[PDB]
Amino acid sequence: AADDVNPDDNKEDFAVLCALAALANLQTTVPSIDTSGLAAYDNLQQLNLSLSSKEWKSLFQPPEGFQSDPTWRKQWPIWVTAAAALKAENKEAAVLARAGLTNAPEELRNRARLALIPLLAQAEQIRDRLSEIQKQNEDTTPTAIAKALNKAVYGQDKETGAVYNSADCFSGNVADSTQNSCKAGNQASKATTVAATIVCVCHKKNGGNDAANACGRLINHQSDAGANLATASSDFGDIIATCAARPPKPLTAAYLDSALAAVSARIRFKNGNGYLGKFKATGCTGAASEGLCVEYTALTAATMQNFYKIPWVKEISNVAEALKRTEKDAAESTLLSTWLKASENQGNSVAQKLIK
Ligand SMILES: *[C@@H]1O[C@H](CO)[C@@H](O[C@@H]2O[C@H](CO)[C@@H](O[C@@H]3O[C@H](CO[C@H]4O[C@H](CO)[C@@H](O)[C@H](O)[C@@H]4O)[C@@H](O)[C@H](O[C@H]4O[C@H](CO)[C@@H](O)[C@H](O)[C@@H]4O[C@H]4O[C@H](CO)[C@@H](O)[C@H](O)[C@@H]4O)[C@@H]3O)[C@H](O)[C@H]2NC(C)=O)[C@H](O)[C@H]1NC(C)=O
Ligand SMILES: *[C@H]1O[C@H](CO)[C@@H](O)[C@H](O)[C@H]1O
Repeated sequence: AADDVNPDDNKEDFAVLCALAALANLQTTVPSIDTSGLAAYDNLQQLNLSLSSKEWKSLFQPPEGFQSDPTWRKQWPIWVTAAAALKAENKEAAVLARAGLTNAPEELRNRARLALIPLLAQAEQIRDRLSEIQKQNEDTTPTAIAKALNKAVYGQDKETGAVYNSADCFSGNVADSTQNSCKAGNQASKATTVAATIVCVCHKKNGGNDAANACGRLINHQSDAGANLATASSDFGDIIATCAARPPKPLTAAYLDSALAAVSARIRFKNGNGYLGKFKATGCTGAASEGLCVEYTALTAATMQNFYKIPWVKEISNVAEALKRTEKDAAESTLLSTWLKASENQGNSVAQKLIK
């Protein structure tokens, strides 16, 4: 009976699946876009406006004659924000004091503003890139990642409180038979979550002839999954009780990518299908003489791309791609914000040069 599904026969598959199931109800930090440079640029805009003429200040859509000017259309929101911030009690005085322009003569105020022209031109592109980064990664959040991962593991699009529920773990709930429930990738795809995969790879069917403890001898199968997974929830609770995996914190794209690669390296192809978990004959029925597995119907090495279209695989891939971008953009934003704060310091120094 060595070719039958015996206890611990799916033990190593289960280790990988436990690592994936630990992505549920995840509370992770994400790489932060350092946007402190945006405030430094706003401070530079406020200095510039503070040093501007009464005619220019009185302007605060652009006025008639500049409504279609592309620079005014671009800058208007930035200028408006600077003007609004400067209206705050004592704000302008602080701006001018930080720049050494308190009670500055009119000639100095003018020369200082003009000296900011190339400074602001240099900072504009840096600030615009930082703002673009902020917008591009604004949906890479702990909440959105947790929801996507809970969709992957439990089929429940929620940030927390995700739990096993066959109605969500199997697409449209369990099928008429275990064999049909434990299929993914085909038209009638059912095992579309990590939890459904664990059920299919580890469950103890009722009726005898089961493969209890296939995923580990320390599982206490106190009940069973019923006939044709009708009561898989109780049995899943016992299986998952043995899993204590913890992903690295913060969660990284490299970790997720390696987890998915590991699964892909364990799927085995036979008779025109792919299988995760031990398969002997007929189907992934839960019977020890047939299989305790997911059948990736019609999956082949040449169609492996279709594995990555299975909902749980796609959800985790989406999270990994998003984190991949945000990791790089976060590292970029750190330098952009440092340069902008440096530009602010430079602008606060021009008065001392012009005076001397
Ligand atoms: C720091 O704060 C200062 C204010 O103290 C602010 O300066 C102002 O910047 C804007 C945007 O660059 C300047 O807008 C230009 O305005 C002139 C007309 O100037 C008159 O009217 C304004 C408004 O009343 C007065 O402030 C000014 O003193 C004058 O009386 C326009 O002619 C400019 O248009 C050119 O650039 C546009 C950019 O898109 C083009 O679309 C436009 O067609 C013009 O270029 C085109 O034609 C050119 C030939 O004329 C040609 O050379 C080009 O290649 C192209 O074909 C522009 O709208 C405004 O004048 C500035 N005001 C002062 C007092 O300096 C700074 O913007 C602010 N710094 C930052 C970083 O925000
Ligand atoms: C299922 O059938 C196999 C032989 O094909 C046997 O080893 C098992 O004991 C039975 O449950």
